[PDB]
Amino acid sequence: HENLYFQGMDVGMPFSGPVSFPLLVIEEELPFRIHNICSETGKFDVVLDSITNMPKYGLKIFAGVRIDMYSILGDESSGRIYTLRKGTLADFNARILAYYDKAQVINADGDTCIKMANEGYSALVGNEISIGKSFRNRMKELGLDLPSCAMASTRRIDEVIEAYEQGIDFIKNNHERAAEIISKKSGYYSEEVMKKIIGIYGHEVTKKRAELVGSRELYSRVVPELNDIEIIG
Ligand SMILES: [Cl-]
Ligand SMILES: [Cl-]
Ligand SMILES: [Cl-]
Ligand SMILES: [Cl-]
Ligand SMILES: [Cl-]
Repeated sequence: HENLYFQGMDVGMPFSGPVSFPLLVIEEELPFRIHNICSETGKFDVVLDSITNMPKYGLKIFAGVRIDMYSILGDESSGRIYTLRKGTLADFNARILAYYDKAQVINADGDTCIKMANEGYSALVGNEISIGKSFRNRMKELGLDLPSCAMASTRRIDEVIEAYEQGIDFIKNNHERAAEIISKKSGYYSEEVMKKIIGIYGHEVTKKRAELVGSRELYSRVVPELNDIEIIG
């Protein structure tokens, strides 16, 4: 009974990306299959990823996720924002923020980001690198509180949304277990690191068209190919 998984609902997502975590934690209950695009290159029926990667997949966005994944270190009035390598969501976020902060972005690694922030510059890093000022909260200050992650397919897939909400509930109610599962499956985070940061994410799904359109518009500032991705709903 292999048709017990929904045929044509194969979902790809990066297992090291927090967008995946709600589906990782309840994988074994899901009525559809998930696949790690950090370790498999392929075509999938549904993709969950950073909105900034959506032009790679040629699918239609049907839902968004707000996730508080990044921290700002140091002094935002210093003229430089250090961040991670080019083309990461951290980089794209840093480039958006740099407009407002009147800064230049310097792509580096986590240790360099920490050091240069301590030297009086600023940095934008994942929370696994360092805790600092919430990037989610900085973008609220700027009126740019929009979902940076997306779900895409050829139509709205309610079963994937519903499962995702169930997984969000699992994380909220089971921080330790969720941290161990994510650490084991992700191949990226230690359990110790994940236990410290798991509560910050605050995953929240939106299906509101204007929020999806808004995030596409925002991120097209730095990924112009985004403007050609359609939103359904
Ligand atoms: Cl977000
Ligand atoms: Cl780089
Ligand atoms: Cl909604
Ligand atoms: Cl599209
Ligand atoms: Cl559209």
